[PDB]
Amino acid sequence: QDPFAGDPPRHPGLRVNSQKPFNAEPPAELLAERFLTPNELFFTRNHLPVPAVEPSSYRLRVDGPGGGTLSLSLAELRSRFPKHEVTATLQSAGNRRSEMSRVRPVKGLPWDIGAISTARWGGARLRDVLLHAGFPEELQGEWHVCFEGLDADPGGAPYGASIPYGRALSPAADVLLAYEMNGTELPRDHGFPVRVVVPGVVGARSVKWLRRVAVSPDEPCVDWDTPAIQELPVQSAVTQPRPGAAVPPGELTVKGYAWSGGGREVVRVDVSLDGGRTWKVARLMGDKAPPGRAWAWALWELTVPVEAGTELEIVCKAVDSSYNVQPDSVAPIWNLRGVLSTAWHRVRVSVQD
Amino acid sequence: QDPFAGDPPRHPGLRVNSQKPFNAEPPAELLAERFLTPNELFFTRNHLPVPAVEPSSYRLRVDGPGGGTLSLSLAELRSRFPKHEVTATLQSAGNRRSEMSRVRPVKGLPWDIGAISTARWGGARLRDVLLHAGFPEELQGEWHVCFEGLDADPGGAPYGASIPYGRALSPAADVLLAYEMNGTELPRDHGFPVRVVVPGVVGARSVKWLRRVAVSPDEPCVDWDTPAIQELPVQSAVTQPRPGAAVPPGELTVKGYAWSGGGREVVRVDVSLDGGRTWKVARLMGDKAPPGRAWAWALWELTVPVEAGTELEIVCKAVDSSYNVQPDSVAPIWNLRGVLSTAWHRVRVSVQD
Ligand SMILES: Nc1nc2c(c(=O)[nH]1)N[C@H]1C(S)=C(S)[C@@H](COP(=O)(O)O)O[C@H]1N2
Ligand SMILES: Nc1nc2c(c(=O)[nH]1)N[C@H]1C(S)=C(S)[C@@H](COP(=O)(O)O)O[C@H]1N2
Ligand code: MOM
Ligand code: MOM
Repeated sequence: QDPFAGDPPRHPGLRVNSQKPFNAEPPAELLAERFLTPNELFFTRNHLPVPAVEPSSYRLRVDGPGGGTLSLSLAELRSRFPKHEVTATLQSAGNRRSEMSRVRPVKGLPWDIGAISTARWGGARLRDVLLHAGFPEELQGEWHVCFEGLDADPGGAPYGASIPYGRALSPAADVLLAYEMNGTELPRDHGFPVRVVVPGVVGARSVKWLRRVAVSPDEPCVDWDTPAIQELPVQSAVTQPRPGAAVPPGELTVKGYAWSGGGREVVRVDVSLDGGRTWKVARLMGDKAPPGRAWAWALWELTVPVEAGTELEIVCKAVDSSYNVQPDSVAPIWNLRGVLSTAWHRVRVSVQD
Repeated sequence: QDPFAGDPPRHPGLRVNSQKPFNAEPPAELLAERFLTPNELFFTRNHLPVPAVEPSSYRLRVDGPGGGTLSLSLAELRSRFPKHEVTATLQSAGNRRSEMSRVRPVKGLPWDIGAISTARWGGARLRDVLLHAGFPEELQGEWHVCFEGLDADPGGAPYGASIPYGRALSPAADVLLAYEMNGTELPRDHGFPVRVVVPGVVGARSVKWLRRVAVSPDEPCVDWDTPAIQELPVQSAVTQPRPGAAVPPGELTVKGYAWSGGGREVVRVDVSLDGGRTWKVARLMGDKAPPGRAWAWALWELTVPVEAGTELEIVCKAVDSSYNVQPDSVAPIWNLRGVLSTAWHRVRVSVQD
């Protein structure tokens, strides 16, 4: 009777926004504690019940107008294409939706600051699979690559998303058919046995439980948005301390994350303790990625003296390697879907006497 | 842990398309057996958990630019406005979606032919409530009336829908704030204590568990579609016999329903037994409504001789009082959302030897 009966167990203490389907984020106090988010804490966004996949009979279908159909086993995907490792942060379009909900009610799961997580993904390059199928580096005209999941709507339509053909074929874009996550088998909640990972691009495009790759001209495989969000803008949030905390006087360590879409590196994080009147530069920690390939977040921290009996409004904002900035307030960027919530994050705390 | 824990019990033997949220239709064999669908069989379409409403503290808010705020109790809605009774058929936008799914996979609950049901609704006229609030018969410019339900998205947004101001204020449009269904209290699944009923218009606009009525100019209250389907076209379906049935030779009684949007009366139902090559006119049964106020379906039947050992393809189509017709096939009207499935219904049966 329960369509979600076969869903996997999860780590206790996740912040669960929806049980069926399962949508949850790590608690903020753990989010910035490790550069790579442990698989058990990695935020989970499921539209549907989690597919149960027998690994030996699993086949990935690859097709398209000038290709020729492949039916690839998991063994074949592991052995016939060189394995690549890409460290990439996935962020939901609705990350920080609850801050937008606070201004005016929205539609969608009220994610806090934790609909974002980072892993080292291992797999075959989509580029290598598509070239093997007979697709060329370049096609005359505008084309896309569509991905279908094994999870399907009751009406029949599988979860699907697409990316431009140029991104799918680019050596530098690092698009993976990932079968490995942080050194181990892809967990069920994260797309076992195979997912697409599209670095620098909204999480929605990294299709889990992959069943079909299809090449198609721009104008069947359907992207669920039926323009559509691809790259995301600059994002940052304070994960320590937490809203409403009472902190002891003396030194305070403020920590958080920052990230930008499209492989743009975070080059600076500014932190304020007085609601954005004065700023100090945070120390950044990251993987120092190649130019235009900064797929992973920067974790940041700043240790600052705080005075007994005062009130703090901690604010952070980031700048990327193309010198993009964040908007300063939520109200002007508000939208009914509560997506693209990237205004300066503000956290109010009191300093104890 | 379960957001649907407080949902009401339902009649067993409904065709359940979704348990949580609850979406179900009566079985086809019972659908056309009564002109008024029993409350327990009336199709149910819920987006969310069913609100639990204590009736004495319930208040309906009525507001808008040139109105002045009302807070109406259930007692007040029953006593201060003349009660009207309107027999109206509600039909889901996705009625007969499964036939569209068969052509090509769609998104949405795969309703069969039963996402349609008819009741005699009792309540206050929306027109009378709005006039009482100080709204005039006519407003200069384009305006709408928005309805919000007590059921809200996790992001905060209540279920909502709107109708043009002209329809809300028209004496002939029969828009009701209904507190009565087929002579009894509105059941929980059908909007207890108060729902809007918008006759002649897609079911989505008849907002259940009503909390707010708001008048607003065309360009806050949000219609969930964020043009939007209002009136529906001609519809018909065969409910007896059922697909795949083996019927005895001799006489066969074919039965079904027909309906058209906007208060347009069904004036004819044609029935074929040979896939649409030859047709006979069915006998119609209905409430013989006033011109332009045919809110309720027509039930139809035809008794025809059938020959032992033959194969039948039973088809029906209807014509309304404005001489609108149904399209003949699903493929040309197919759409990803699987709505407006109104092609000629075809049912294959075998005649026994
Ligand atoms: N097949 C499938 N792929 C999917 C989804 C889904 O529901 N089904 N959710 C998408 C969305 S909206 C997001 S944000 C990411 C989340 O990936 P994660 O659950 O591994 O964090 O998966 C994407 N890929
Ligand atoms: N508040 C509220 N009203 C609502 C809905 C809902 O989910 N919430 N569903 C709508 C839709 S899409 C339909 S088809 C009808 C169905 O009404 P019924 O469940 O009484 O048949 O209710 C409409 N009114
Ligand atoms: O819905 Mo996804 O981009 O979290
Ligand atoms: O979704 Mo409604 O018009 O059944």
